[PDB]
Amino acid sequence: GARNSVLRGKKADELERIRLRPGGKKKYRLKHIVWAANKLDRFGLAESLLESKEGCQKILTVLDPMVPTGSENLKSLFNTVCVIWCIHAEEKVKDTEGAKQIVRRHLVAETGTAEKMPSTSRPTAPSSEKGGNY
Ligand SMILES: CCCC(=O)OC[C@H](COP(=O)(O)O[C@@H]1[C@H](O)[C@H](O)[C@@H](OP(=O)(O)O)[C@H](OP(=O)(O)O)[C@H]1O)OC(=O)CCC
Repeated sequence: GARNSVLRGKKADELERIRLRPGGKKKYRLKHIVWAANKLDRFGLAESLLESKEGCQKILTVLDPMVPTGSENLKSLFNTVCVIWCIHAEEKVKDTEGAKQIVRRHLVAETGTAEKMPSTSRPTAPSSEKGGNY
């Protein structure tokens, strides 16, 4: 675009506040948007799809399964697309991880009300398995 750019004023704050990592010091910036939008065009996806939250949902759905079966060059874009959606859905996130959760919870909710119910689970092991911070 061009008219007052794409990013807003009040929104630019929260956007510039979000950090790429939970324990890092890097914050999202136009630089990351260019690297992301540039990937879509090349891959085959459009760029305007990053403007509408609805379009972003069609992207995360494809990159979703690409995470557990793809390279880092892809997972990187998947992390950004998750944040772009949180910006248009008025969703607030502290870091990139938080955005990945909120978005996911919103997708599984739509892809879990037709015929994709969860299966039986298993109890924890007797051995020592207590290691993890909040
Ligand atoms: C010329 C090659 C360099 C290049 O292209 O640069 C890649 C660009 C910016 O550079 P970077 O800060 O090194 O990249 C990110 C940080 O190291 C972050 O700490 C790491 O952790 P997490 O966020 O995953 O926890 C990210 O991992 P993946 O998401 O890739 O696994 C990594 O991408 O990545 C972006 O941020 C773009 C938007 C996602």
